[PDB]
Amino acid sequence: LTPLMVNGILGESVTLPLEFPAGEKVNFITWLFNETSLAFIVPHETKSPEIHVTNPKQGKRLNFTQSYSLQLSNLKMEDTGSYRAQISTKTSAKLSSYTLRILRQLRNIQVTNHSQNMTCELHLTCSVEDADDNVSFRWEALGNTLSSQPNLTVSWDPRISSEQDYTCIAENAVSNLSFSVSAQKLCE
Amino acid sequence: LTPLMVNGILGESVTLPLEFPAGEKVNFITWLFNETSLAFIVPHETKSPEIHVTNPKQGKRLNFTQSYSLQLSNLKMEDTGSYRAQISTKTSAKLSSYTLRILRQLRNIQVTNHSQLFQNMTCELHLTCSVEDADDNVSFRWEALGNTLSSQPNLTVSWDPRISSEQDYTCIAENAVSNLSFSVSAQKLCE
Ligand SMILES: [Ca+2]
Repeated sequence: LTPLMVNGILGESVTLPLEFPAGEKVNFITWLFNETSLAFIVPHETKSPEIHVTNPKQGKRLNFTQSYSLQLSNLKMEDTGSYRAQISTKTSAKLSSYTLRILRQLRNIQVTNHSQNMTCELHLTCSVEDADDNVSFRWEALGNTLSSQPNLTVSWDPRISSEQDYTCIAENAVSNLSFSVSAQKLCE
Repeated sequence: LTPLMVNGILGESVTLPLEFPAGEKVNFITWLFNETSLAFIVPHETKSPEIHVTNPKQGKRLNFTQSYSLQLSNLKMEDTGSYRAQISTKTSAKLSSYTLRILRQLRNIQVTNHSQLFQNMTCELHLTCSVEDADDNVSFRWEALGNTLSSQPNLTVSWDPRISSEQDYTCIAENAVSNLSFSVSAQKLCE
């Protein structure tokens, strides 16, 4: 039961949906973050629950649902990490694990070229802003993948090359951008 | 940040002491074990504490001093690992880390004789010391007449009744938490 991978957007909010199977009576629930604890929760049927925030900082931007799912708002980079819900029953203490990732939304996708004759050879590079190591590019023509990197170099002959355009697609877990360029324009 | 290495003996107990306040005041304490939480403690300076244990695995085995120091009794191998105390002040949550290693007592020490079969009065002995199960952590040393003659299992001596006196070669095995000692006599081994 390895960690559920969830993606938060920098600046915005996110919920880690604490769930079951259960069956036995929950006595407590603890929300853990990395080495540390975030929140202690004594659930109650009749009453509101007693909630104890054990981690000052994060805690400012921290709330809980009717079901004790973690709600984290105005997400920061230092928010990334392993979150875990420990449902302390009377004979067991099972863990739900999440991996929270925080990424800026991709913006400003751009394409530049670097160079006649009858046969045209283009050197294309796709760039983006607010990238990370976990961005990923690919160049596509007619639904075919010419390249899986920001760099594409291809030959284009107006009179036998079947495609007429090249399209860069840049995406991460929360962004999907694309720019396309015209051989017939990039080759004079 | 350290953490503080602690040696528990299998089947015995061990506490883990806390350090505060040095200034701030604690609203709660959380004792953590590896991936999980063990206990939430809500102290009352003015009264008694509210101790919600969050991991029942540790049965009657888990306990807390008047000082909210964690104490585990009848330790098992499964207790090995990291314990952290999260002391929640208003403005932060500092951790006292511990790493608890569970060692077993040494049982059954043995000396074995790898000498030559027939002894020629000018007697030469190759002995070697053992413990029931060898661990990287076990340390041997031999002693005779107040002199330490080795710092490993093996011992080579020589002995001649005509000039050397009667004495016992004594192995001593030990690890962090315990020790044993067996002692053969030269007169016996050499005949
Ligand atoms: Ca709420």
